[PDB]
This record gives sequence, structure tokens and C-alpha cells, in this order.
Amino acid sequence: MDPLSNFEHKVITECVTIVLGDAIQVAKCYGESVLVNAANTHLKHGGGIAGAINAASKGAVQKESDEYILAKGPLQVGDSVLLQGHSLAKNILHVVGPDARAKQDVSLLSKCYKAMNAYPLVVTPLVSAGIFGVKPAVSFDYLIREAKTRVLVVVNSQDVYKSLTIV
Repeated sequence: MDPLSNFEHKVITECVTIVLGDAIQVAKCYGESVLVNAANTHLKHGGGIAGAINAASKGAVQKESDEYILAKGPLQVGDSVLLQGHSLAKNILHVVGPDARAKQDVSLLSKCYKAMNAYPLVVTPLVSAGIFGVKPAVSFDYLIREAKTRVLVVVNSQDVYKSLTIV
């Protein structure tokens, strides 16, 4: 009854566990989980995990996001918005991390990860660690500092995973 028994993972803190692999697969194991999307300010889900999440939803996520943006406007960096889960999770929390390419303020990851503490179980990538160019270890440091809820942080790369788990 413990989905983690079928995943390569390491318990990091009493709140945080890091899991190797596919965040969408992990989230599907937990009906009550909130899945974080690593989003941009306009919720344009064109690549990375956002693209994977929209693909998994057969476009439903992008349709919802399009409506959201016209109704409420774009997000600011560091903001997040809770939207529908689309059968991937209970809800999807679209979180906008800082983009180091744009020289945005990396300490806005504190805001990002604090937003996840609203939910009792969160499945998340490391925010800002792909195309946004924040080193995985820095994003992980912020998560571990800020977490106050059950978080499964999921990393697709075995090499990132090893870098974070081997001490």
C-alpha cells in the first residue's frame, strides 16, 4: 500500500522524499496529491514538465490555462495558482519560479516552495531547475528549508538524483 516501494527514492527529511523518475507517474499513485507544474508567467505549457503535463491531459490543461489567463491575467514570478487536476492528481499547482536566464531573483524560490505547504501531499519537480537554469542543488536547498508538508520531489535524471543523494 506504499507506492514508494516501487520507486527508487531517498528519505531526506521527515517531510521531504526525493524520487527518481517521472513526476506524472508518481502523482498518479496518490489520488489526494497536488502535482506541481513548473510554469511560466502566462501558463504557456510548451516544453519540459509543463508540456508533459499538458500532453498527459490531451490539451485540457492548456485550455484551462488559456481561460485562466484571459480572466485573471498573468502570474508574477514567484506566484502560483491552483487549477484542476485533470485526472493526473487532485489539483495541479502551477508554480512560477525565477528564470536565471532572465536574471530573476533566485530567492523567489522561497515563495514558490512555501506555496506548497497549503496542501497535505505534494508531488513536485525542482522548481527552476530545467530551462530556467537554477542549479538543482540550490532549488533543493530552498525546498528542504521551506517544506512543512509531505513533499515528494521528483527528478527525472539519474545524474541529478545521484548528485543530490550521495553524501
